Amino acid sequence: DPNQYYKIRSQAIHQLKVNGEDPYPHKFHVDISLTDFIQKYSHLQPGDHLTDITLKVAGRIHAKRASGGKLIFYDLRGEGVKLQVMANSRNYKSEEEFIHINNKLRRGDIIGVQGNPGKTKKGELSIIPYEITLLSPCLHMLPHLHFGLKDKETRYRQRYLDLILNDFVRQKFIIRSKIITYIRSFLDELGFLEIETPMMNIIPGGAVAKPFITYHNELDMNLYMRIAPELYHKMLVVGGIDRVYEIGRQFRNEGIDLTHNPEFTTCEFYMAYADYHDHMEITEKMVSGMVKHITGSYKVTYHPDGPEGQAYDVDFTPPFRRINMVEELEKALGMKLPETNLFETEETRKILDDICVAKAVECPPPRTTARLLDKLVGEFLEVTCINPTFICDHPQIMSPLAKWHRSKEGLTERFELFVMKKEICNAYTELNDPMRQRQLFEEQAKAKAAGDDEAMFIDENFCTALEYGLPPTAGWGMGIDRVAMFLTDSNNIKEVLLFPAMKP
Amino acid sequence: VDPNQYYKIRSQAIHQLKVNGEDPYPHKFHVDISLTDFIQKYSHLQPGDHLTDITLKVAGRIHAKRASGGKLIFYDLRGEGVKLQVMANSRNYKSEEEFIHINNKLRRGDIIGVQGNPGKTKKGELSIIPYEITLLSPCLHMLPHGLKDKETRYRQRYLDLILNDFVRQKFIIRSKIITYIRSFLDELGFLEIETPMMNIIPGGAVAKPFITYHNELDMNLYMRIAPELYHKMLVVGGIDRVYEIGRQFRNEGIDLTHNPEFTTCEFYMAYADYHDHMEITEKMVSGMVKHITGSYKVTYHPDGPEGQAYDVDFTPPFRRINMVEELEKALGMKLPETNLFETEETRKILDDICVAKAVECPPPRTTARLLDKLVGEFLEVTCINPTFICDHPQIMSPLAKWHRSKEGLTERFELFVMKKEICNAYTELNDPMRQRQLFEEQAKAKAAGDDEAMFIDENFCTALEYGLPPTAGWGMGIDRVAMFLTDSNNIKEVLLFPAMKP
Ligand SMILES: NCCCC[C@H](N)C(=O)NS(=O)(=O)OC[C@H]1O[C@@H](n2cnc3c(N)ncnc32)[C@H](O)[C@@H]1O
Ligand SMILES: NCCCC[C@H](N)C(=O)NS(=O)(=O)OC[C@H]1O[C@@H](n2cnc3c(N)ncnc32)[C@H](O)[C@@H]1O
Repeated sequence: DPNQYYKIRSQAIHQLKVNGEDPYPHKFHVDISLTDFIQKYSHLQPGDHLTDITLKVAGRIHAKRASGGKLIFYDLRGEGVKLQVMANSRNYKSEEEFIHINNKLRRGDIIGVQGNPGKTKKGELSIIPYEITLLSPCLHMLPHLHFGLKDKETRYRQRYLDLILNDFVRQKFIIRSKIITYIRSFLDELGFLEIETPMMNIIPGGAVAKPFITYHNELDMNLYMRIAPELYHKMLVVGGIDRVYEIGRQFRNEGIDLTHNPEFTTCEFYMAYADYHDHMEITEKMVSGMVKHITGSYKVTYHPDGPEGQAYDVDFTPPFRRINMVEELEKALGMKLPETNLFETEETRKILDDICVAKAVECPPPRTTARLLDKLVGEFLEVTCINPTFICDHPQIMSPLAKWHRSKEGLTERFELFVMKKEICNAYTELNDPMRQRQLFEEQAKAKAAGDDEAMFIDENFCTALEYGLPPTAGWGMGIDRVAMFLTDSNNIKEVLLFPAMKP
Repeated sequence: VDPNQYYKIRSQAIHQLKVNGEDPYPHKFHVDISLTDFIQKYSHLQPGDHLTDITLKVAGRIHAKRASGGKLIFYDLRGEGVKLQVMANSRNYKSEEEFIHINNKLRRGDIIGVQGNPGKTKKGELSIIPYEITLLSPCLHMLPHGLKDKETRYRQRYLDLILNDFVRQKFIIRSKIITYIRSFLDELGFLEIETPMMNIIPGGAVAKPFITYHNELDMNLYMRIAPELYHKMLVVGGIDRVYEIGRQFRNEGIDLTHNPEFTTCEFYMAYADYHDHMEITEKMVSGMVKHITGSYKVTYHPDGPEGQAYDVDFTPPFRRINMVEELEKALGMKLPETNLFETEETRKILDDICVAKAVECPPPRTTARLLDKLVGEFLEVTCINPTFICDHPQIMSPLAKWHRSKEGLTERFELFVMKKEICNAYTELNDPMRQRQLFEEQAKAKAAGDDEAMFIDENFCTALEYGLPPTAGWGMGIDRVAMFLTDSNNIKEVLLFPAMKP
């Protein structure tokens, strides 16, 4: 049936073209939006019909229900709003044209309506047409009215169908766009300069991740899509721009799940003369201010198991709870780990390997200390973070760009913010010692030769830039898509991306 | 001393500080007041003043170090695009012994923190008289004594930003351009959106794409050449006004107006045509210039600082010209009628004209590419003032709607400012059957050698079959705007890290 509808209607539209009835006209002058139309005329009473007033509106027909031969009702929708078109024969331009236009219209068509405001006897605000014009015909059958567009696959591969039929979808992407606008306002007020840095790199850096590779024909050159803008931003602080930020796309050649898309949006900012303690206060102020400004409360209802699951109230009232990674993991495991100045030994790596096997937490090769630690932290600590929680003082061996902790040997001045069991922020006091930064780069290169696809390349250009003097600096990064996730009560990142990445 | 030996000497000294526990890279320095706020708060003092009442802490980079006998040193402290003098006096320092110790280790380029009192030299220089100077980050290299070489400026942009304050102003202007556009469109009800930068099939422009591969999904992907197709699908979805400031990627050569990655603004407006967008462009571009510059006039130096200067007036209305007629005027010849611009005889006529007028066109010598070369040689070079070039032939606009009076042409315009293309906009083609036919012609051109021809996007065609309302779209090169608002003839001047040959 849907296949035959498409052929029949495609035939009808083609006949209109050759009949000189252009079904795709160039311009239709809209006098008033549907939203402004309702707020301007909702006050009317049943039976009213303002003959004095004539406006032109436009939208998509969601339903067409005829009653007699001289009267048809059209469900006109647009802007997330609805308006009824009460097409009467005696009010139309002519009786012959009234029969002609109604024979041509179908559900799904884009039409323009010129007429008078009115209200039906049943109490529906309506537009009484003098002339209806077909603007763009719909050649397909749209999902039936009883049950419409629930399958996840079609909603994500035809997002325009999702937006036409489900008005909860358009509200999520308004929220997501309100989140980003809030960030810019927050940082612009603080004197940060919004900058743009290359997304194609001779050598990628700024995170531990597998990159996408590409090739430039003219330069006969292999390039990588950026995994993070971190290194370029620190070069800007060397250049004397003490506060920079950038909201931009990152690309990571990794697997898709409920919180990972191969391309995603982050905000990174860098502030001269601040440390990671300063960024804990800024993070609290920004996240809490943003949740309250978007939702309307400092509390967010969160459904980990879908609508028919448990509901958890997440409180974003500062200050957020802080836990030290290694110290709290000793508590969660119920055993003492080697002291932090021993984390580079092989005896320590096999201790953490044994713990992973004993507690069944699982780790694909290479089974590095840093990777085993990350798996243990995810299993025992990150799952307990429902409320916004800072996990602090990461070991140096998992933080190649973070400055060493000023009191705790083996650790760094780093924190991550976790909300509703997922990582939201990553920030630390920046390592500005160029000699120590080279040593950590050369260790990353050995890890890569030892199997880690995510280990960092040696970036000698960046090390040279640090030799010109980077002031004491603290940086910060946040996954915007994950923020939109917990602010729209979405457990699937595909819900907050307009066109998520999909298998063919 | 040699720069290489300077680097070795200073690296050794710094390393000696590290192993002796002297911490040349301290973790945190509490700054009490910014240099800018220090100057406005204390510019009012009089020559000779020295306030014992006030003790603040500032920080910055040493740009100069001139001794005045041994008990007095002057430091030129810079930061935030501003300057402040540090009058290091021996009798005012923490101790005479520490005064000699800190000044002997400090060099030009170092990041330092200064705790002291505000003051003013007898000559009238606002100064801070330090009680204690702290080294925050040493500079291990010799900085240029200026820095005018273009290759070094573009490969070490941090050196450019430290030494040249006209560079820092250009990038402040660029961010003011982007912030202005967002304010302009947000006020008009546009929703800022994000659309995929990795595509199964690239589209929305005529360009050669970058190719990549996703391992887990075992899939070849392309970096986007434009977001146009995704935006129109959102208009089908009922979001009547969308826009996006984002990066585009084009596998082509670098020149004075082309970078392989660049930033554009694209917006799409339901129920508007390209006539509506010409007025929006006038309002936005003129308003943007005046809010940034302060007037509607911008000085333009096509031949560098030592060349002629032209005052470019951005007061609306902008001049409008029709592409084909003005190209016929420049050529001194009549072209075939516009309804013949897709025939092979017309391509052969344009081919002959290109050789006769010595305008080169690398293969394939298609009508669209020969026309593009002719427009670049004869029309686009004469556009100094903001100029609309309108009504492009359909064969150069596979996504633009046909012109309602002139068959063979489209409802399209481009904005040219100071010899550069700035905007591209047209009434969107929303006939799905006609859009498919033009996709099939582009596909044959690709099989005929054009790597820049468009792929057939059946997903987009399917979306057009659900009904795209009459719509007009618009695209602006952000980097190209920053070029003519900073009087830059080289796009590398308005990119923080431009693409360079290795
Ligand atoms: N200078 C301090 C660190 C600054 C940020 C640092 N350069 C960085 O890249 N940190 S990150 O953990 O690798 O990414 C930052 C956030 O992006 C989010 N994100 C990360 N990977 C993905 C993926 N694959 N998909 C979607 N969202 C993601 C996530 O919430 C991170 O907290
Ligand atoms: N729907 C109407 C058309 C919308 C815009 C369309 N998607 C498009 O891509 N137009 S474009 O001509 O191909 O690019 C838009 C602008 O980007 C600028 N630009 C284009 N290519 C480059 C390159 N290589 N480098 C730097 N800047 C560039 C240039 O000013 C263009 O006017």
